[PDB]
Amino acid sequence: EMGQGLHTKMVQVASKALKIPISKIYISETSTNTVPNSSPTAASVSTDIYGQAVYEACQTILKRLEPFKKKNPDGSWEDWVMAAYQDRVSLSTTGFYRT
Amino acid sequence: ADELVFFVNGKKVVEKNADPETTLLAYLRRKLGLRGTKLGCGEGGCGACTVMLSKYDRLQDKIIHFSANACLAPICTLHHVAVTTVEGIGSTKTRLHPVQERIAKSHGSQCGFCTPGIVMSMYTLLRNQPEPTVEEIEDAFQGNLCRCTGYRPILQGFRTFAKSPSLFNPEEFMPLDPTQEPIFPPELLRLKDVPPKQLRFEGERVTWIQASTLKELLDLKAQHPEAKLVVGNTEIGIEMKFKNQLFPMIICPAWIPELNAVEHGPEGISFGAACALSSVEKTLLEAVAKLPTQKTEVFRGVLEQLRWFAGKQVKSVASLGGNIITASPISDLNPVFMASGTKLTIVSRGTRRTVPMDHTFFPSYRKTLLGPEEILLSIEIPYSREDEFFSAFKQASRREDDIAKVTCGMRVLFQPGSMQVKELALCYGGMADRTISALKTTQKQLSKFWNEKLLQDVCAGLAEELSLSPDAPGGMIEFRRTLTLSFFFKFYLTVLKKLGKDSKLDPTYTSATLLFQKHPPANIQLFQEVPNGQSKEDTVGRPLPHLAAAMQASGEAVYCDDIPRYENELFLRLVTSTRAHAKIKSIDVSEAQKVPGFVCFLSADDIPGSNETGLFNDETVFAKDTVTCVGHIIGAVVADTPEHAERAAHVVKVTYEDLPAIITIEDAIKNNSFYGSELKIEKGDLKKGFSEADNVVSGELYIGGQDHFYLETHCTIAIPKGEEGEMELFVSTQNAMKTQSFVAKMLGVPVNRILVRVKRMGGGFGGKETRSTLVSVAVALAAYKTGHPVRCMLDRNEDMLITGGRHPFLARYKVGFMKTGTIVALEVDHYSNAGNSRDLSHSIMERALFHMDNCYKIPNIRGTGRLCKTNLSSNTAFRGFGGPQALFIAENWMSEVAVTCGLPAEEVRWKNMYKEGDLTHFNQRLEGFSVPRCWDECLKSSQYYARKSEVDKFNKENCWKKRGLCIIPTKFGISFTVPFLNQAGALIHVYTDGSVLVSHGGTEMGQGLHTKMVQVASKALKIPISKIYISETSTNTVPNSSPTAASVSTDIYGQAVYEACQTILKRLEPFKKKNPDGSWEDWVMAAYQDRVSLSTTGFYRTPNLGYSFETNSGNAFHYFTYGVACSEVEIDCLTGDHKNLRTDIVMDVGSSLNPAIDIGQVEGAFVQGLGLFTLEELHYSPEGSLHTRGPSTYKIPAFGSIPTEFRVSLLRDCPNKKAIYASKAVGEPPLFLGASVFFAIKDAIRAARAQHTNNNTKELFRLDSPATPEKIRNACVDKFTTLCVTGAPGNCKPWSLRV
Amino acid sequence: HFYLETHCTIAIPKGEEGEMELFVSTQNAMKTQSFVAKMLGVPVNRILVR
Amino acid sequence: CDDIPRYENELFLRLVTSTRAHAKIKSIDVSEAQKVPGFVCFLSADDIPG
Ligand SMILES: Cc1cc2nc3c(=O)[nH]c(=O)nc-3n(C[C@H](O)[C@H](O)[C@H](O)COP(=O)(O)OP(=O)(O)OC[C@H]3O[C@@H](n4cnc5c(N)ncnc54)[C@H](O)[C@@H]3O)c2cc1C
Ligand SMILES: Nc1nc2c(c(=O)[nH]1)N[C@H]1C(S)=C(S)[C@@H](COP(=O)(O)O)O[C@H]1N2
Ligand SMILES: CC(C)(C)COc1ccc(-n2cc(C(=O)O)cn2)cc1C#N
Ligand code: MOS
Ligand code: MOS
Ligand code: FES
Ligand code: FES
Ligand SMILES: [Ca+2]
Ligand SMILES: [Ca+2]
Repeated sequence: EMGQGLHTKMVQVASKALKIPISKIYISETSTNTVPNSSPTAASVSTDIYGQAVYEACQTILKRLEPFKKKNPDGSWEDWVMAAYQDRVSLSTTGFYRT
Repeated sequence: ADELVFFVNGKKVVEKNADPETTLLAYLRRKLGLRGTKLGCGEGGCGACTVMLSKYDRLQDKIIHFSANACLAPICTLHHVAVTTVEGIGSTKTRLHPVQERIAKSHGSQCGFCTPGIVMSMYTLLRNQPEPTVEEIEDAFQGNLCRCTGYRPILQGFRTFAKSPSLFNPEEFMPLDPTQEPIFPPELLRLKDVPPKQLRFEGERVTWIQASTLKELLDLKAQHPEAKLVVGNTEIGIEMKFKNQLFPMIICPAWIPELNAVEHGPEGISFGAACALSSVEKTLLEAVAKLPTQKTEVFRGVLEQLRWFAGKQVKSVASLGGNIITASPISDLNPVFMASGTKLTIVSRGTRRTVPMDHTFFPSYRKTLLGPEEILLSIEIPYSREDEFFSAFKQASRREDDIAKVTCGMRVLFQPGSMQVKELALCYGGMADRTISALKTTQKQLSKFWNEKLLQDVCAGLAEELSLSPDAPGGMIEFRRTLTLSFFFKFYLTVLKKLGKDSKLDPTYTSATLLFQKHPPANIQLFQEVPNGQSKEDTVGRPLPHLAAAMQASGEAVYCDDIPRYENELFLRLVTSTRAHAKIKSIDVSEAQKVPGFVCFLSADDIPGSNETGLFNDETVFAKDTVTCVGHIIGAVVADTPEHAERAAHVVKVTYEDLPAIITIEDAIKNNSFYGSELKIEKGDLKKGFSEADNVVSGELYIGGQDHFYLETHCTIAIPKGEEGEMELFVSTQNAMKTQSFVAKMLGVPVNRILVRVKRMGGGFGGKETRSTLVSVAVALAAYKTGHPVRCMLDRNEDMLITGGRHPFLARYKVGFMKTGTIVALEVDHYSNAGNSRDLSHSIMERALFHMDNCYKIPNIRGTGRLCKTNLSSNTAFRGFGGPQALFIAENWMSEVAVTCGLPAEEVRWKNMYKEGDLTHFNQRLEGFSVPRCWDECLKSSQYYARKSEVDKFNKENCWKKRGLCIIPTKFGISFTVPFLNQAGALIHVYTDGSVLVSHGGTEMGQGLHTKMVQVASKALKIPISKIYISETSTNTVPNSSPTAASVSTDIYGQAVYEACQTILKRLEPFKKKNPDGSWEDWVMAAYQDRVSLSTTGFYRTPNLGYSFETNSGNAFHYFTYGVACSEVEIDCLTGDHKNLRTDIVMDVGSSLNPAIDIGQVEGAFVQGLGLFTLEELHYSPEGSLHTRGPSTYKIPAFGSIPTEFRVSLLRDCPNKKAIYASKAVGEPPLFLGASVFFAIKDAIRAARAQHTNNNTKELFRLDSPATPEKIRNACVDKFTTLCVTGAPGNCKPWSLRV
Repeated sequence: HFYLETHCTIAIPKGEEGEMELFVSTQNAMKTQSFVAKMLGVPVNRILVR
Repeated sequence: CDDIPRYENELFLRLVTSTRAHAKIKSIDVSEAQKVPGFVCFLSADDIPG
């Protein structure tokens, strides 16, 4: 983030893909021990590429949660997440994109 | 005066404003940035703060080197002294010193927190003696404690300095070359030619005067009689730090030549009052070697005591005058000086006098007959005369560095060439509020002869004269009275022997006159070599040393408090309850606010989110309205320095209104105070089982608790960012996930705002599985409220009081069996003391019930469990998690079954043992049950049967010493009792240079988890470990991690890492095929160039788990880890002390991923178990206040506590298809094997009772854990225990008695 | 460029295995990481850029 | 970046740069710099380990 609002846009994207309020999503920083071998933030394509990587990661999360959603349709995002955790389903994933 | 000048690692330090209260440890860590030296207790008993001191000794015209505890050394005593710390002898950045290389390569370092201190103790020895003997090496560590290793590897590695594959190769060790050691600072050698001058140092509250001459000292004392003298500061330091004392003016007379002079006169040897105990010891040793035996009786007595006096660090700084004048009731020297009439030369300005020490020198508690203006100048220890004999004995809880329970000096002078008493002096410590003489008793023997009648008369006299009220401080009334008589008996027999000329005494009584004698050590480790064709780069199965061992030996390894503080970082001190149960009527901070640097007092009302915390929302972050245990956290003080925070907190005034309290398990049962309902496992037909039984035995058993005593106490640093409630914390914890959620809950912010980072812990053992949050959440609140980073590291006494420990257990059992020894029925009701919150107590009781069978098949069985809710700090997880307690109870009744049946214990155990395929009491099938193999191999390698004969023979030839032998098996169910916690995640990144960064949910606490994970990743990826790295554990790399516990970390994280590696290999495949002859680096860059992600997660879930106590069905565990241990001991039937002669262990860890680490886990766990069952004991007042809050009173195993012959073998060819690379969890399983020592002891006790107690070969006497010297001695009932009695002795016989 | 905030770096040496953690005002954490590792002569996995 | 608090032992660096467009460095003298209070050290090419 250098003022262009990249993190803001990524939160907006993650919120739309996950179908939950932005209030439940947060981006703290950029670090080499979380996402390695990153290209420099430049060429105006950050929203383009990271937005896609965030989208994919979000899709993987939704897939892992689906069984629990279908199992409890009227529940909340919180219920599904806790159910998945207790059913020992990973709630962590990577996302990647290539133009 | 003002300027303090000294050197640290060759570098000159000029302190223009030295504060007398500043210790060397604080100065090193906070002012010089040398954090290699650690704080482990602050009371001189752990040696974690050990450093070396060097100085030019004018009286000897020589450079002397000695060790010292930096936590008790005032920097003001160091003018012109050269300090050497761990960083001063070597490092991984430059080159490791041989001492550091050997402890690292020999696997003598696990968590590493004690390593620098032990490194410096060894280093100091070598600077004094480059070629030490094995005995000198062991003795160098009388003052160093290690909780992880079991000590064996440290001693075995250092033993190379003296004069099946192997865990290490001595041949690769760099030789020691003293010519390459750092030189003594040239500048200091110049200053030696400059006559000393009086110095004055001014601190915040204290004024220190370093007196240079005797005249100055005397003038100062005349002008300031109240001024406290300080030499070693091993008493004053304790008084200032722990006793809320403050001495505004101190005078250090250490430099004065008359106070350091040694003179050999016609009547004895004189020592200046400032002489260190180590100097006295050296001088006396030389005297004993040069003078006739008949003249060194007293010297010999002094040496015997000095042998068990603290450790090398304390003895090298502790002065003679300090011990005599402190006049503590338990001084080990005053009884000797008093009994021998040691001459004391006392002086003041214008006056001089010499008086022999007698019973009058100590008027009352902590007082001597010195005038306020007088000082002790010198002491003359007398030569013994003809017909004069002396003895000195000491008995405590642990042999090394312990406080005397009873200590004595005894002298007898006979008429020329006769056995007729002319003079008799029996002086004791630990039997009153001062050193005393049994005058009334001894006076009656003058002119009497040394015979049986005298022995009887003296014992009855002592029993009457040295009485103790039931409320005597320190308790153990029966044990102490028995020691007073027992010591005399030993003296009596010793004198008969000495009178016997020799230049008779019943042969079976001789050993009673022998002083403790060390036996040569012998260690053997057997393990399996890896397959002949295995690549050198594949380290799985190899004894690869802990990856951080070298940095831990060099003091470069960073632990929480070692992290530098921000310039605006504040300190937090917890304010805790002093009442067990009461209402908080009011809190006054008026006084605290006056302390300099005070920032604020925080309490429940300051919490922005919720004050409800704990695993079961059972607790408060800060007490509200009421306190429920001594130590209950009420609030916290934040200040600019740790000292100011402590002083301010100490003056916070809380007004209470006591409420009825429930402390003990007995109290809880009586008041029906439990957490939840009864837990129970029942199988078979009990009613029927007891009906078929030939014999039935029922009883009660108790096992005391245990303090984790991780060398590094709890610690947290909280950094508030000031944005969106963000906070980053550095914490010494095994549970980053709960730390994160608990902090977020208290703050009232989303969990995604909190980052918890764990580098490593200097020990955890379960004590950091949950209780670390008590500090973390408090520190987080302080950071939130102030907006400043804040930190808090607990002092040992705070830690032991507040954080909880192992659960004490009370058991009521009833077992039915056949004359053959076969068990047919068993009922066991368990009760644990859980404390003021649930925490992990329920799961712990679950695991206990899961192991009430140990390795025996019981057709009909019923086990219940209840958690007692009491007003004591909440107890938690401790290596074993309830298993050790249940296993101990099991073995106890199993030992009673054998005795009752009159059959060999091992025979009875073997026939009741499970067999391959059997189902446990909770109905899980036992597949790959290896106990039989471990059992047979152990019996064989330990030569059990042959030694069983040696033991019997020894017992026939010895009346006051007995030996015991016992072989015990064990099985431990592997997996968290909570099914969903058996999950693990990993995150792996491969950078463009090919280097790999691995991250996983597990934390390092010294068990070598990261090392094993690196070994795993290296094998899976087929690349050298040199290209893989694990930096830390963090909640933003791997989320929702289970705590590093249940011994399954290697199992689950190994699988998660393995999976992540497979994904990486899959992605690199295309490029490997395109360029087959390329390097790992080539393929990685090609992948990157082709835009293939080199980052991935890994995850694992332990399959088919889920037991139910309702239906007694479902798999509780994934598999079991097994082992067997045989231990032999020797007990002193007269004192309670004992030797761990030999232990042989056969453990099944499947195909070990790293035999060095696993053997280390076996030895380490075994020693902690040994501690639990035989040495460690926590004492509480009736009102629930913990008495034992430091190493001085809580005795964990010491270097000298381990079995002299220590053999460990890893079962060969026993792969475990249930875990990563066929390995097995090893963390907790071996701990219970420590019970083999407990039962060997009970075996020895039975031999002693058969000798002097009853004749009933089937008698079943109760022996609770821990089997301490008190319990061992009291159990050895004899004419001495009988004379002392305890309640209504020969004193009160009832008027009538039913016929 | 005249970015209101000029170039800035904070480097924290850990003292273990060449480890270093840096807080940097940069659009290129990757090159910052490799360049620092290259200068120091340590593997890239030892350097953390935030 | 600079708003991040400094550690109590945190030091400060100031770059020493060329005042010439193209030239040979004949010699560097820090004798005067060493006199400034708080001076810790001057770093140059030879100090680079990698
Ligand atoms: C870990 C540890 C283990 C210990 N173990 C033992 C033990 O096993 N047995 C035992 O008996 N003690 C033990 N101690 C107590 C202590 O080490 C001894 O009492 C020691 O000799 C104290 O001497 P010091 O020089 O450090 O005294 P300091 O603390 O420097 O002084 C003690 C007192 O003596 C006075 N004093 C000193 N010199 C003179 C003098 N010349 N004239 C008049 N007054 C003087 C002081 O004013 C002060 O009251 C232990 C202490 C620690 C910290
Ligand atoms: N040196 C050391 N070893 C240790 C500990 C420790 O704190 N220090 N904790 C123990 C406990 S209580 C457990 S549950 C495990 C955790 O490790 P693991 O699952 O990786 O084997 O190691 C054991 N071994
Ligand atoms: C209800 C809730 C999940 C909070 C309980 O939390 C726990 C319950 C049991 C255990 N635990 C089972 C073993 C063992 O079986 O060895 C060791 N630890 C850990 C936690 C944690 N954190
Ligand atoms: O690509 Mo923009 O950083 S010129
Ligand atoms: O599971 Mo260990 O932390 S008692
Ligand atoms: S911290 Fe100094 S002896 Fe423990
Ligand atoms: S290695 Fe010694 S206490 Fe941990
Ligand atoms: Ca604890
Ligand atoms: Ca509890």
